[PDB]
Amino acid sequence: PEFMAQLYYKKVNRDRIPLQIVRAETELSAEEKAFLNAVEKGDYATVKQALQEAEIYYNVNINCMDPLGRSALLIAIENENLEIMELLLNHSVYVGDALLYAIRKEVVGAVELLLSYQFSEFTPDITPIMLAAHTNNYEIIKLLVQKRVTIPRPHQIRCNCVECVSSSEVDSLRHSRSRLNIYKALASPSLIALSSEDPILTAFRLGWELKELSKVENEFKAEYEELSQQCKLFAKDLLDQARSSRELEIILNHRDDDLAKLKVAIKYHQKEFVAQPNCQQLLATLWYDGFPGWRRKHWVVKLLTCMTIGFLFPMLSIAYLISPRSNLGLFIKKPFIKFICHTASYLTFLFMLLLASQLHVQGPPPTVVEWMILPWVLGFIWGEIKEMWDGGFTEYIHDWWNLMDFAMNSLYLATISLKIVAYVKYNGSRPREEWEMWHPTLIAEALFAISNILSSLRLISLFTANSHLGPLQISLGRMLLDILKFLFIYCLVLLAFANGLNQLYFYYETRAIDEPNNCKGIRCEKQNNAFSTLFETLQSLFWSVFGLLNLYVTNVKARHEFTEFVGATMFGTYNVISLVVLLNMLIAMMNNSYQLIADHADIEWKFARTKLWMSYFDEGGTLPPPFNIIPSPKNADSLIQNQHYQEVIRNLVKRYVAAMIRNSKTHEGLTEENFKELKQDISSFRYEVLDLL
Amino acid sequence: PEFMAQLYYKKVNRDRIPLQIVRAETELSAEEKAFLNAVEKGDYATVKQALQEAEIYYNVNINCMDPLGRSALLIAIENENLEIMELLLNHSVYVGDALLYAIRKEVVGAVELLLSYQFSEFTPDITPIMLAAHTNNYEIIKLLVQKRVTIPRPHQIRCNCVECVSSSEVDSLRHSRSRLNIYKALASPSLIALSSEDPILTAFRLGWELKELSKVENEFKAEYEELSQQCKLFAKDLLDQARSSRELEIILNHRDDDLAKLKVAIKYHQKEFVAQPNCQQLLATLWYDGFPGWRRKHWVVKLLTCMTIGFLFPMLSIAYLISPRSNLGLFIKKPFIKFICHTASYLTFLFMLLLASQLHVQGPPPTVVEWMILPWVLGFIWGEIKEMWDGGFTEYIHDWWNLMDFAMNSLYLATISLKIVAYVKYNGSRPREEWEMWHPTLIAEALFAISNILSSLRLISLFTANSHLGPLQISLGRMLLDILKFLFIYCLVLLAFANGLNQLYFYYETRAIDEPNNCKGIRCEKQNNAFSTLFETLQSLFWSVFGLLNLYVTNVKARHEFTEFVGATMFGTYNVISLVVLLNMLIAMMNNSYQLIADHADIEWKFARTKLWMSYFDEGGTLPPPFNIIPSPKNADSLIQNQHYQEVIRNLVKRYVAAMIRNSKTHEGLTEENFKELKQDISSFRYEVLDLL
Ligand SMILES: CCCCCCCCCCCCCCCCCCCC(=O)O[C@H](COC(=O)CCCCCCCCCCCCCC)COP(=O)(O)OCCN
Ligand SMILES: CCCCCCCCCCCCCCCCCCCC(=O)O[C@H](COC(=O)CCCCCCCCCCCCCC)COP(=O)(O)OCCN
Ligand SMILES: CC(C)CCC[C@@H](C)[C@H]1CC[C@H]2[C@@H]3CC=C4C[C@@H](OC(=O)CCC(=O)O)CC[C@]4(C)[C@H]3CC[C@]12C
Ligand SMILES: CC(C)CCC[C@@H](C)[C@H]1CC[C@H]2[C@@H]3CC=C4C[C@@H](OC(=O)CCC(=O)O)CC[C@]4(C)[C@H]3CC[C@]12C
Ligand SMILES: CC(C)[C@@]12C[C@@H](OC(=O)CO)[C@@](C)(O1)[C@@H]1CC[C@@H](C)[C@H]1[C@@H]2OC(=O)/C=C/c1ccccc1
Ligand SMILES: CC(C)[C@@]12C[C@@H](OC(=O)CO)[C@@](C)(O1)[C@@H]1CC[C@@H](C)[C@H]1[C@@H]2OC(=O)/C=C/c1ccccc1
Ligand SMILES: [Ca+2]
Ligand SMILES: [Ca+2]
Ligand SMILES: [Zn+2]
Ligand SMILES: [Zn+2]
Repeated sequence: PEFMAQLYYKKVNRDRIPLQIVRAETELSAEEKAFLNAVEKGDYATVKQALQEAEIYYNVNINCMDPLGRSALLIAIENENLEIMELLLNHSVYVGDALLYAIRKEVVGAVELLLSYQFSEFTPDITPIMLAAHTNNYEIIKLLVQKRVTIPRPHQIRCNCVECVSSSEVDSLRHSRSRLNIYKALASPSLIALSSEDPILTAFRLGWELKELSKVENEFKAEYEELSQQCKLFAKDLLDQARSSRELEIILNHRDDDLAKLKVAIKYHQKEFVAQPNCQQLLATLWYDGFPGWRRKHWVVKLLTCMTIGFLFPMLSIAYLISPRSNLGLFIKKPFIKFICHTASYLTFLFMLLLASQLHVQGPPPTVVEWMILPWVLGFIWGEIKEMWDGGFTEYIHDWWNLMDFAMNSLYLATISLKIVAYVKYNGSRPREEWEMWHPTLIAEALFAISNILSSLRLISLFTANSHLGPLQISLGRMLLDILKFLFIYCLVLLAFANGLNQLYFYYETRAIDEPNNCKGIRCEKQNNAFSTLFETLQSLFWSVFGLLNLYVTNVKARHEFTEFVGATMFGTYNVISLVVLLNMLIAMMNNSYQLIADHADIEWKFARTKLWMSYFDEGGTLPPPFNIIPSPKNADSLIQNQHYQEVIRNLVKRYVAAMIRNSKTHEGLTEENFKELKQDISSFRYEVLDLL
Repeated sequence: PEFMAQLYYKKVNRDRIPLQIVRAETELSAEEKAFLNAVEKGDYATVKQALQEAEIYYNVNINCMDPLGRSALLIAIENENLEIMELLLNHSVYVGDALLYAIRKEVVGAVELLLSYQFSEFTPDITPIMLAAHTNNYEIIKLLVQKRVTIPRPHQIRCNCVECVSSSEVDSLRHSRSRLNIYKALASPSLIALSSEDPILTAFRLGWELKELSKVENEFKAEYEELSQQCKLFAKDLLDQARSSRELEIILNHRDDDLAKLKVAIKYHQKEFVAQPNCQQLLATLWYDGFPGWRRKHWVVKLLTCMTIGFLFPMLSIAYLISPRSNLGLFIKKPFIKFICHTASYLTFLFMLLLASQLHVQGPPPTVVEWMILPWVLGFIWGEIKEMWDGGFTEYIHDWWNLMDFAMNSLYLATISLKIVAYVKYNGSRPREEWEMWHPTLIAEALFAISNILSSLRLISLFTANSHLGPLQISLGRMLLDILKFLFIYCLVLLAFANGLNQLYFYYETRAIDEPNNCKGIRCEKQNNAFSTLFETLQSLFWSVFGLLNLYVTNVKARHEFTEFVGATMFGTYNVISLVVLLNMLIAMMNNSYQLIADHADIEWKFARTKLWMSYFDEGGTLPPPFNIIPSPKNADSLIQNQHYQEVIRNLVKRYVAAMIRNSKTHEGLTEENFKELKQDISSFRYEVLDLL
């Protein structure tokens, strides 16, 4: 009979598997087992009797451990029996690490009892305050903080001190666990509620550094991410506890050194805090400065008002330029009026581009449409460099719409330079058919057309301000990452198959003269030389994705049936792989990404729209192009703000603690430790009655 | 060693983080802590003893607050201990806002005790009746309503009174919270069960206005949506409690001022109420008036009966026209017979359109097929204007099938007018090859063909009456919204790339004469001038989505390789972006939308089919075209209906309250407040026994 030779033992090596305690320990004796059972049942009577008997005769080890690791004190703590715990403490049982067990079980009375005076379930670095913060119990954390406890200060991510490197080399696991435990203690909402001068600010900073740690710490990434999410949720709930608009303005306008704290939240990407309904209500109130009742207005009225303000944008800009203090001078200063004016200016620029789209002069002078376009381009460039000067270099490069604006402005500058070069180096009127391939006019036209495409695509950034197009834009932005990830391997496969096809087909490259219409390449009516060169092969394989490459391009002029079949088989394999596998894989990745983002789409859109709104709150950059390039003719107070913020924060912390306790109390589902402790109370009552009677 | 300089403190600024109570409060003394612990443990003995000791010696503040905010009265309420609460009340403890805590914990005895005679967890606007309605406890709500309590009347959404605007400017957060709390109290199913003359009607109106508020209130939208859903669910459950058909007819036929209440439910879009199984059973009984056993019939029998009635539709219409009172005169009056006759008439119209589809006369007289079609068109127009006259203008424009009917009828009218114009302004027989581009006959034919397309697509509305095609039609209708949302940005990208391509390629526009077949555009065998004009560029980029635009259209006649490559690169970028990114994004959005609608697809289909059925219940509009344009030869009772409806509503409310209490009682999952109160009972029993013994 064939058997499993070795499953649990090696040297034992017939039809049975004998079982033994391989890692045998020290078993409890009869009296020790009886004493521990009496402690478990909670009868004070025989527990006390056995304690006195062991004191007198030394027959029983009162520090005996249940083979599972629990002692009499640990059992009493687990049973939440304060009387038996007091009795054991008065008999001087071993109290080592029992405070940690009491903290974890969250017995306030046990914590006070142990504060008033081997194997462990906790790592050696765990301290009572650290574990109390981990449990997030406000009572125990406060009780421990009333005594002078400290939390070791974590080092920076890029720290390279002797202590950090020595600890990492000696024990990387212990160092990582200690860092994670320290950050878990620090990120405790109850510990941030206490012991923190600015809980909101601390949460913002803690979430940011925890996200950075999750980035750097490739392992243990989920723990740091959930700690950062906990900090963000704590900040959002603190903002939720606000009960009046005055408190909200105090919170949001507070400067640690208007809406300073909201700008700090935006800097740390606290999307949940920013997307809070009250903060969004205040932001909408500031946004619709001119219209107090824009929210309750019919869509036709809103559309008519928007069109009227857009048509009136030049007059508003001129009024601001001449007299900033008037009925119309400061009208454009309103954030929504400013947004409408800027949108109208950009739409006018795009309309002028379209009109420009509406012949044999080398380097012709710019037309009236180009002359009108030029101030808009200069205004865009000046606004770009002004954003660089004001917001700084780091802030500008973070935005990708800023990258698109830089590309578009560089293309416009190149177009202007090429037009100037063509004007100054060309005077005659030569027909375009005989122009050079790299003629300056042709390159200028190409760059202008690409700039027009980019300028018209820049309108997608305005989708953020809309309730319907906003989350759509967010979804496209999120799935562009999957687009890039799939595009990497699409380009790899494209390069592989292009290399193969070109290696096969470069022997049959033909001159353009031999072609029916003197046309060489796949952009001809009769496609030819599709895989003659590597660049043409890449273009052909790209165009095969859309079916624009005909099948006869795999046929050579000679009667090489085997070579033509091999090329057609490479082409078919590329079609299969790329189209079916890669495109449908991309569809699946985008589907899953869409399901992931749909839960958080609203908060992301609100954060992006808040950024867009605060972009229009500042005094600078009010004039849209081309009016931004027109030279215009032109402590005790801190302490009281700090005191008001501190009072508001105290009220918020009290409300948050009460709400969190209420949420914990009203959570459906009881664990069996409550059942065992209820059993303990009932059994103690039964035995006490029996002793009395 | 690099450290995190400031995490919890700013000015403290080495390797540790000292912890202190930054927002320090007043700690409880020893005797106050002991008294509160005695209250928590529920021992009446030392609680009473400490109360008397504080009364005599003033050593203990009986109003001392646990640093978490709970006082002795609050702890007693949380422990559900009525004896200790009575003892505290007899000793005149502070009772402020304790009624709210008792209401929230839903202790009926505590509520009666407090009715019989700082920091808070409730907002200042919360009133006992409001919080009782929020908790949806029928007992406490009834107890508070027996005393003369009031709920502040909410203002309208578009209200612009001095009070509303002053409250919004002074405190927008408080005003919004107060409005939400008032509507939460009003939308309470238990409070609607009481205090409401017509609970069903109140629920319909409350859900409607809560949905309107969710629309207007962009923030706090989820709360208003869930309140409206709660009102709809309450109405649906009230309809569920019906136990007999007589009660159902009493409910549905009740007029507040047949099936009046069902029409009111349809007006408020109470889809769950309408899709109730008993209401649908009654609607099916009314729908199959002629056939008492249509439900239990073989599919072949149903198909044969439907075909027979459809073939017999002209005779039924003529019989109704001549003698409305006969065996066949009122047969078409039945809703299902009427539906079959109308479907047969429309199918005959479509068959005649197809026959019309089955040559050199300018403005020819209409053929026999067109002469037969004309009465159908006149009937459709007359039915449209009759729906305008009867149902009103607002009701008509809400339907989108009504918009399609308007477009189709306008196209038919334009076709008739153009045919008349061509007949009266053209007599000779000129070959069609030399006709003008805008010849009236050609435009009339084009409009007639578009009208035929619209008329044949109108059949999709009939999918609602089918069990399989109904939810499919609902799903298509739901995803058309995503179609439009994606089409917005598709058109934006299309305009951007069309602008770029036209700006690049408009220099190479060629005359049609220079083309091989005198054909200019992409609708030619050899496509050319694809990006010469903006409209042609838009058409070319549209047709590139389906692969119908060949690649050689990016080649210019001249040898401008750089320009051709730039144009081909714009074309490839447009293909990539539009097809891959945008189409697959649309696929993902439609997938997610389908998952969202699949849960509610059945209710939506039932509501739509109910609307279709009640469209055939009315006396008017019985004759289908072309028979609708043939001129035919032609209180005490309210009080008893109100009393019957009131009795039925009383029975329904009693049943609903009993069912909701049963549902609450049989919900799996106990929260830990029950565990703590069980501990309180056990501990009170233990201490009472100890005191006795
Ligand atoms: C040699 C001849 C070549 C001829 C080529 C002609 C055709 C050129 C057409 C270029 C079109 C590029 C594609 C633009 C698609 C924009 C889609 C934006 C969607 C979106 O909402 O993303 C936002 C950011 O936008 C952004 O990320 C910015 C979008 C644009 C960035 C890249 C700009 C490339 C410019 C190329 C110039 C080529 C010049 C050639 C001479 C989100 O924003 P978020 O911040 O939340 O981010 C969240 C990231 N998940
Ligand atoms: C210049 C030459 C032009 C030549 C053009 C020739 C081709 C024209 C073809 C037009 C076809 C338009 C597309 C019709 C698709 C109908 C799909 C209906 C699906 C559906 O069930 O939606 C129902 C409502 O129907 C509806 O919403 C109504 C559908 C139709 C509304 C739009 C009608 C457009 C008419 C265009 C006329 C053009 C004339 C040009 C001279 C749901 O119903 P619900 O109420 O539950 O809604 C729920 C909303 N989620
Ligand atoms: C799609 C084709 C026909 C080209 C049309 C180009 C523009 C005329 C469209 C494309 C995107 C549209 C924009 C999409 C996003 C918004 C944000 C939207 O913001 C609001 O909803 C106002 C309320 C607020 O945010 O304070 C205002 C309209 C606007 C500028 C739209 C104005 C009209 C735009 C510029
Ligand atoms: C698909 C091609 C062959 C063109 C055929 C056109 C018509 C002959 C088809 C297309 C849609 C069909 C309709 C789809 C929906 C319905 C609702 C359906 O309603 C029922 O199930 C009867 C029970 C009831 O609702 O009371 C009756 C058949 C009918 C009119 C179908 C009749 C036959 C129709 C008109
Ligand atoms: C759009 C532009 C960047 C393209 C489009 C080509 O232009 C032409 O071919 C004119 O002759 C060109 C020159 O530049 C390159 C040749 C090979 C390939 C890398 C092409 C590039 O295309 C993609 O980068 C990826 C496309 C893709 C993505 C997802 C699914 C399927 C395809
Ligand atoms: C790629 C290569 C293995 C192919 C591609 C053909 O080469 C050509 O035709 C040149 O003339 C060839 C010879 O060898 C076979 C002919 C019939 C079929 C089996 C083809 C094979 O293709 C697939 O095995 C499956 C393709 C597929 C997969 C998913 C969805 C759709 C299609
Ligand atoms: Ca910019
Ligand atoms: Ca109609
Ligand atoms: Zn270090
Ligand atoms: Zn008002």
